[PDB]
Amino acid sequence: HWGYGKHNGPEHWHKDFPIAKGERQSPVDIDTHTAKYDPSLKPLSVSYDQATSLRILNNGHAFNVEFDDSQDKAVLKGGPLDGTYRLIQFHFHWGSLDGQGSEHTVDKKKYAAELHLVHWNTKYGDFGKAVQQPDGLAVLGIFLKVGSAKPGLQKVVDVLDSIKTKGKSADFTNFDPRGLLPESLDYWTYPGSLTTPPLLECVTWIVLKEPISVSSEQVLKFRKLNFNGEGEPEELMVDNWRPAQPLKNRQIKASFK
Ligand SMILES: Nc1cccc(-c2ccc(S(N)(=O)=O)cc2)c1
Ligand SMILES: Nc1cccc(-c2ccc(S(N)(=O)=O)cc2)c1
Ligand SMILES: [Zn+2]
Repeated sequence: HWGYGKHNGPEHWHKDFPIAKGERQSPVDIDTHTAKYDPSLKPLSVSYDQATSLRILNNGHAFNVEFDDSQDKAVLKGGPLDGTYRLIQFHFHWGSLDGQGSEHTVDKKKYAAELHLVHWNTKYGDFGKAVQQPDGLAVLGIFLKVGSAKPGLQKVVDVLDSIKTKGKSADFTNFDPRGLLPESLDYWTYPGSLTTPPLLECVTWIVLKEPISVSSEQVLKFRKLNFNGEGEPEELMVDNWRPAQPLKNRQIKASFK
């Protein structure tokens, strides 16, 4: 099926998912000089104190740290958003080399990786219903650069050997995603899509201006994961990013001057 190889990668997706060529596809390049400060945008409200992580899953495309989203426990509010969005999972996209890996770019700059914290609008009742709505999801995107280690990432890094291959999962309780955030919550925002099939146009993207730093050793461990299942030829899980898509009729707004 779809993936990130020569024969099933982003340039092929449109054949099964025609929305791939749609009017509000993600990711995009963030042209910092063209993005307009919007003084009406509110500070983001990230409320993760009551988060309940449950499990970590290798799904053959990335790994997901999954949360209990059966109550308002970890929520994103404010910013460009109307209402309350519940954290369901986070995952990353990363490269084979430090010079690539991010999905969004900033003045064409690629970062080593990009963290996506995925939230759904509670007015739609559950995640499956939310992805069918133009304002169904809010994804908080955070860039990763290689430098000093991120101590809050280490618990994630250390469990990866137990979920090496597609379909493997492991208990992953009491993980605090606040340890993955940068200091500043300054952001860019625009209407877009899921960045993998089914590529649904249901996402308010909120991309933080400040990257987090992770160590070379941390990202090297991401790169030891496998796209393949157990007992299949090893294909390293690297370069699981979609490149920038046309902005078309969209404006990127900045929360900051
Ligand atoms: N080589 C090969 C064999 C069988 C199926 C495929 C394949 C399957 C799905 C897609 S896609 N990206 O979903 O359109 C692209 C390629 C590719
Ligand atoms: N299979 C499936 C079903 C529903 C949603 C998704 C999904 C969710 C989030 C994202 S992303 N990478 O955060 O934009 C991409 C795809 C994937
Ligand atoms: Zn993602």
